[PDB]
Formats: sequence, C-alpha cells, structure tokens
Amino acid sequence: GKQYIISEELISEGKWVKLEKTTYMDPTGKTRTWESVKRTTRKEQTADGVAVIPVLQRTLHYECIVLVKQFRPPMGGYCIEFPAGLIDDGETPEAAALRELEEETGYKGDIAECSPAVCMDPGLSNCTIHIVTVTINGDDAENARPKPKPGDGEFVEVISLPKNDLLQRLDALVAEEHLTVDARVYSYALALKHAN
Amino acid sequence: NGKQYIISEELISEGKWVKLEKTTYMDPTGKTRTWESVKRTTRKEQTADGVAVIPVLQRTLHYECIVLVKQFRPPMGGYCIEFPAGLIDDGETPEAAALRELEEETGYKGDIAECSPAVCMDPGLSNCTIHIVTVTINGDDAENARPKPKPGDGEFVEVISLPKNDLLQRLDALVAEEHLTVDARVYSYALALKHAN
Ligand SMILES: Cn1cnc2ncnc(N3CC[C@@]4(CCN(c5ccc(C(F)(F)F)c(Cl)c5)C4)C3)c21
Ligand SMILES: Cn1cnc2ncnc(N3CC[C@@]4(CCN(c5ccc(C(F)(F)F)c(Cl)c5)C4)C3)c21
Ligand SMILES: [Mg+2]
Ligand SMILES: [Mg+2]
Ligand SMILES: [Mg+2]
Ligand SMILES: [Mg+2]
Repeated sequence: GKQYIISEELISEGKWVKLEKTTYMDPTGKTRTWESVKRTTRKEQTADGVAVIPVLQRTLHYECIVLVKQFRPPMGGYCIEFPAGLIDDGETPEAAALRELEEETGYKGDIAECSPAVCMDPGLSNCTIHIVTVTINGDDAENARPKPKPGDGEFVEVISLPKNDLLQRLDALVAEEHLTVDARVYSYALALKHAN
Repeated sequence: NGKQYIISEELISEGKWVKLEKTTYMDPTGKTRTWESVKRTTRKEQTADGVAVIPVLQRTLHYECIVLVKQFRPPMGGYCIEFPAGLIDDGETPEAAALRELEEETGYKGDIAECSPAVCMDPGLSNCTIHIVTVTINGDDAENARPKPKPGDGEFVEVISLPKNDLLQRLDALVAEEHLTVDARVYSYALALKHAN
C-alpha cells in the first residue's frame, strides 16, 4: 500500500537544475518510473527558497501587498511574484526573507510568521520554500525612501497593490500589461475574497 | 531600462513528460545572458498546461469545507496535500478539465464559480502554467452524498475535507501528525483566509 522511492538515476545536470528518472513502488506492488526535476543548490537547508508576503502598513492608507515584476527566462515573459529567492548556506528562513525583501524592494520588515517547508510543484519537482509573512512599517524613516540592492542579473520592478482589492487589481494587470501572475500570489488573492 | 526577450531556446535533454532547455535572453542593459529552463512536453494549444481546483463543499448546517487530496509524489519522495489538479486534455476547456479532475480524484460533481487566467507554478524554474478554477460542491445533492472516485492508471488519491474557517491550523495539525508536505498554493490560500479575518 505504501509508496516509496527505490532509486534515482541522473539524466542531466546543469549548474542550477537537474533532471532525474525516479523509480518508485506504487500501492499495488508495481514499480513505476517518473521524470523528476531538482535544483542543484539545496544543502543542509529545510527548503530551497523563501517567498515573502510583505504587508505594507501606512496609517490613513489601505494595507498593500508588495510584489515584484521580473522577466522570467523560463516563462519568456514578465511575471508578478512575491519577493523570493534561495536560502543561503547556514542562513535561517526568517533571515533570508528579510534580506530578499530588502534586496528586491528596499523595505526593512519584521517577521510575522514562517510556514513549514511547502512544495512548489510536487508533480514536477522537489522544490520547496518557506512562505514568510512580513509586515513593513511604512511610517518608519527606514522605509520612507526604500533602497533596493539587486545582485548581478536581478532586474526588479516594485509593485504595491491594495490587500482589500488584490484579486481585481491583479486581473487588471493581466489584461492591461499581458503579465503572468504567480500561482501562490493568485491563491492568496482568491482566498482574501473567499473569506467569510 | 530596455525590455527583455528570448533570443534562442536550445534543447539539452527531452523526456516523455519534461525537458530541460538552455535559454539565451537579452537583459535590460543590452547584454545577453543564459538560463537553464524546465518545460513540460505535453503542452499544445491549451491556454495552460493544467488546472488546479479550489472545491468548496457547501452543506446546510455545516461549515464550508475545502476539498484537498493526498498523493504520493515521486519528485518529492513522499505524500503531499494538494488542490485537485491535472493536465488539460487537447481541445478540453479549463473549466471542463477542472470538473473532470475533481470528479475523477474525489468523486464530487462540482459547479463552476470562477476561472483564473493562466498563472505560473514556478516561473524561476519552469514555464508551467495553470488555471485556478474555483468550484462549489452542493453536498446536499444526492450525487454528492457518497462520492465515487474513478482514478486513471497510476493515480492513487486520498480525499481530505478541512473546514474553511480553520484551514491553516488543520493543515498544521496534519504536518505535525505525520510526514507530509503541504502544497505552496494550498498554504497561501490558508494564510490569506487567516489574514482576512
Ligand atoms: C505518468 N508519468 C510517468 N512518468 C512520468 N514522469 C513525469 N511526469 C508524469 N506525469 C504524468 C502527468 C503528470 C501527472 C500529474 N500531473 C500534473 C499534476 C498537477 C499539475 C498542476 F496543475 F498542479 F500544475 C499539472 Cl500541470 C500536472 C501531470 C506528470 C509521469
Ligand atoms: C543565475 N542563473 C543563470 N543561469 C541560470 N539558470 C537557471 N537558474 C538560474 N538561477 C539563479 C538562481 C535562481 C534565481 C531565482 N531563483 C529562485 C527564485 C524563486 C524561488 C522560489 F522561492 F520562489 F521558489 C527560488 Cl527557490 C529560487 C534562483 C535561478 C540561473
Ligand atoms: Mg488603513
Ligand atoms: Mg537573490
Ligand atoms: Mg533576489
Ligand atoms: Mg489526475
């Protein structure tokens, strides 16, 4: 009944990603194969990366979610995402969240909560992240004029949409700008509307 | 400030289901860069590779439930809690795929509520895209009294209905209880529900 991995064979390994053929035992006692994807960068970390839900709080204003718009070569187009990135060797999820947030948007934030490791596309890959909810005090002088510090090859546009109408604003962006919205962002947006 | 685009896409390795390409693209400064990209081989004329279904089970004098599925995922080497999901067949509408997948995996006959534009699953890694299809399930209808699944070859599914009003804590309890990974879309949905109250 219980399924498990028998063995993994490397098909192709690049600098960043690899393709494996996975042999596994199905519930009926029959062994099957599966073409799996993995990052090559995972080490002693609980997950590959962090995604940050940055809630920007200014008084006398709506709460905003801070998103980033980037060109994504795999997608061959621009995407709207939660700020995200790899957890560095020895770095905690919480710390990687704040750093990524500051690198991509400039905002200095405070941890609110940190998810367990969640899978990005379990049908395709073993990639996991921690989803980290961060509040940004946008009345602090820190965040008055936020200063992005992007690394080499990081071209990032910051986009702050209101929480209270996030789903509609995202759909407007897709129709207007012909962007692709991230699935995690859209799931979040949906739930806000579906809450009772 | 210049706009970015694909220059070329060179195949590195193609399987029956997934392949790895080397993408060359132009960055904003006018310098060419490369990227190791993942793509599914099954895509054709569909607006997306697949669908994920948010099934809201509605019953009189019961709290709304979200219907999730637990499956072994070879890439993860373990069981995962996910929204019902699969590929869109050739010529199939996303809505039609959502309903089919939900009935095959769970046995529930849903009704369409809303359907998203194509959204990306992991755009830093792959081009994989889906429509997120919100579906209501009338639990009081007799068709949905005792749902009869019908999984295809190599499909092995457990149905898990958690209340909407307490989804996040119920998922936490499931992770604490056994070795399990919650899907990122599931967790993001549950987070928003909490954050909305
Ligand atoms: C069947 N099979 C055998 N070796 C394989 N080797 C590799 N893959 C396989 N599959 C079959 C098709 C799939 C089953 C689950 N799939 C899937 C599940 C979920 C999603 C969604 F919507 F969440 F994104 C999508 Cl797009 C697709 C397709 C991967 C393999
Ligand atoms: C830099 N680079 C050059 N060729 C490449 N070829 C391939 N890859 C690359 N990268 C670099 C690292 C990454 C940049 C964005 N990344 C990333 C972005 C998002 C997530 C998250 F958390 F959302 F899942 C994660 Cl885990 C990682 C890593 C992929 C390549
Ligand atoms: Mg306010
Ligand atoms: Mg980074
Ligand atoms: Mg970054
Ligand atoms: Mg299926």
